[PDB]
Amino acid sequence: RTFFVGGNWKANPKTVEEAEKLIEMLNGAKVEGNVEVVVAAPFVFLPTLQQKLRKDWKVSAENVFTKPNGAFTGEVTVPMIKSFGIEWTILGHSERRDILKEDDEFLAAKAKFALENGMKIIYCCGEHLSEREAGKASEFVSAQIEKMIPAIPAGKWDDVVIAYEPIWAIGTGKVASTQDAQEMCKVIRDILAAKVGADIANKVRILYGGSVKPNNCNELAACPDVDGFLVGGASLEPGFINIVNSNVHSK
Amino acid sequence: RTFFVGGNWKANPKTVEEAEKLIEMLNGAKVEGNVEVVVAAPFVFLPTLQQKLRKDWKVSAENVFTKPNGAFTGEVTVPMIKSFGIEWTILGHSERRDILKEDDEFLAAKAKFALENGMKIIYCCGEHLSEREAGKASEFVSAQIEKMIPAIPAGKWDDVVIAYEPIWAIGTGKVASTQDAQEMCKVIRDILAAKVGADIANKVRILYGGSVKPNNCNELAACPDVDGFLVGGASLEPGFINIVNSNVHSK
Ligand code: NA
Ligand code: NA
Ligand code: NA
Ligand code: NA
Repeated sequence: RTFFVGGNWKANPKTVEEAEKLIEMLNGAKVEGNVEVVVAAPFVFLPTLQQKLRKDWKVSAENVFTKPNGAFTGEVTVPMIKSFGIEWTILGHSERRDILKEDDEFLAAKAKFALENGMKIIYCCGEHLSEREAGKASEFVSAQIEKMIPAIPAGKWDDVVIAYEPIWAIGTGKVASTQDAQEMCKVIRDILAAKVGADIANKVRILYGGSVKPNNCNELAACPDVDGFLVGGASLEPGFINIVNSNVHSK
Repeated sequence: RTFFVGGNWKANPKTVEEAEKLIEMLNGAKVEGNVEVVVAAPFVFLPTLQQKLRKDWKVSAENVFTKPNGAFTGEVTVPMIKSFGIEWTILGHSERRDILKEDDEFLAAKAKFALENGMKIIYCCGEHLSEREAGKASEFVSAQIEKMIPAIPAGKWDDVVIAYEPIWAIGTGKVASTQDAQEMCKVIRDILAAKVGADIANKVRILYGGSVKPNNCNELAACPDVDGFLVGGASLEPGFINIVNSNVHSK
């Protein structure tokens, strides 16, 4: 499976000038090994990112709606994104599930519509503190993946990437170890194998989407079931390149 | 009060090519009388709208978040919008209150942050079918406006426009008359007068945000307390210009 690194800028930077500076930085980075790099940015910066970003990397939206267009004030749709030539979106990020109240049925509908319309998706999942403390992480995560599975059309698993977020380690006072990341990526892979078969499970990139930095990316990349990263704050910094280049430690 | 017409494209059109065609159409329209025109479009089309739209009109976002930037995947913020030179946003549209579950506290926080950061806002309100049928429209609408009022900083009411949406007449099987529009715009004006004083109430543009078309804009514009429109589907059509030009019938 080709190592995969997505840079999620989240709601940053504040200005188009800063977005442009950051893109110029990314454009000059020397990538080593073999890695698929995707960069996700706020909607209003997507046109400039699409125009200016190095052509060997791909741009991603950070969310889309469930419909092609219509009476959905404030929402951006798959056709709009594709009209710029953008091929990816993130879906189901913990911040949207939590702050913006997106539920599993909404997210399944987005995955279905996105894929049926030629998009590739980075679909996020992961359990909260109480399920982690109860030792019920795999059950929680399995229920999420099981909502996702029926949305994937036949022949589209090549267009699906899954990101595991250890939400239990985000603003909770607990930290995730390298072994935690490996264990949950493997839990997801096994759920896929059981539910949709080994051939799909062996192809789907599963990413670690907890805290990824230059000081922990090499050890994380080396975990056998970690196929890359959905990077948060380091996406905005020169250390993003170290994370991209961690692929040489994954086999 | 200067007549005010906002064109809310909502989640339309599907493609940047269509957005550009529509802007070329708007650019050649002959406006009559005196009217302030604002055009709101999906986030990904805002840069091209800002670059290409006639300079005597202003661009608007259809929503913004409550914060300047941060861990809010999918969200667009006031600084991002302003970095393009965009001066307006819509807030609290019925579609966002309903479909995207935005509550009055979220919306008050957005109004406060937006105005404290130099934005102008079109703040939407309006009652649903049951409150309309119960004859409790003014109570419902007053509660909304009362949540809004504390968010407005001193000296910023010149940067506030309020749009009344008859949600009870949207997908319910009931239609709004011209007298309904007038009555609710007046209810809002009186709430302002009582709560923040006559000088503010006499300055604030209150718009009708129900169904506005070339066949009903002139009669609506003539209502004394209707100061313009937040236009839905006709924003995407040549009839938008008829609606802009209805200002000559308002006194
Ligand atoms: Na395929
Ligand atoms: Na690995
Ligand atoms: Na002022
Ligand atoms: Na009038």
